[PDB]
Amino acid sequence: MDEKLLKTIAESKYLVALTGAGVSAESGIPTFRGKDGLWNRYRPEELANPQAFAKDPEKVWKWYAWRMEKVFNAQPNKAHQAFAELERLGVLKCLITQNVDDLHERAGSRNVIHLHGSLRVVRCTSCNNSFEVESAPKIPPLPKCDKCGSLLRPGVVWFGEMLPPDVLDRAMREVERADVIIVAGTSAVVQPAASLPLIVKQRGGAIIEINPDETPLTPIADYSLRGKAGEVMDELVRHVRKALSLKLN
Ligand SMILES: Nc1ncnc2c1ncn2[C@@H]1O[C@H](COP(=O)(O)OP(=O)(O)OC[C@H]2O[C@H](O)[C@H](O)[C@@H]2O)[C@@H](O)[C@H]1O
Ligand SMILES: [Zn+2]
Repeated sequence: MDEKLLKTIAESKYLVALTGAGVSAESGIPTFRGKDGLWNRYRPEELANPQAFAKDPEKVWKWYAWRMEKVFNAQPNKAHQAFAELERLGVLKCLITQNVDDLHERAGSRNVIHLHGSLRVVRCTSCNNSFEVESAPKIPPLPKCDKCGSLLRPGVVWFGEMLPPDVLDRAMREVERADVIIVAGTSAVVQPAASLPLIVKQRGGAIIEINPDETPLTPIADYSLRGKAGEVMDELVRHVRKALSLKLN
């Protein structure tokens, strides 16, 4: 939290952010990897891939319905609140997230790109049709599409599946013009999301990493803050807001 970092943020021309599961950990939602990560307790091979869904849609749906309830009942934390505020202040231009929760939105963030989909969305496996839900469905029975008599599935991106072209292209455009990118709460291993911060660096921008652990991105991060996103972002945005308020205008 040195003056150099604060200056980089407060004076940025087009700051964007990329967030991962770590930004929602302080909301009581576990992450995917690490200590008590979901992929350490559960097997992604039976829950997060098209083959697993086709093999046992009931098992996959029961798990996602559980995750949905957990997310819908959770509250945004200080990190989510801080990103929303950084956007309100006119500093953060776009928030790109790998998270399938809607905590960024519930905290007030407006320009959000969901690279991996959302637990709020459910769609048909047959016809190209989707819609959002207010609460989690009960499983069984299997959620069915009332547009062609087929199965509905969680509107999230599974391993091996292609991220929607329009979504990734938009995110790509955002990082192509960003001069600063805050990368918070992500392990930087899952592609193509992990490649986004590299674009910023290759084009001449700065990377500000926020994570209690070091990651594959750490070596090229201009700044790498070892701490929880809630604490770090709250302090960072408060200092940025203060700095901006001091400007003679
Ligand atoms: N309070 C916290 N504040 C900031 N970061 C934290 C916090 N707590 C944990 N982290 C960090 O969050 C990171 C989470 O890494 P992942 O669990 O791999 O989450 P993510 O990078 O978003 O996963 C990417 C993708 O893979 C999953 O299969 C899924 O599709 C997901 O979107 C870890 O590096 C971890 O150290
Ligand atoms: Zn359908």
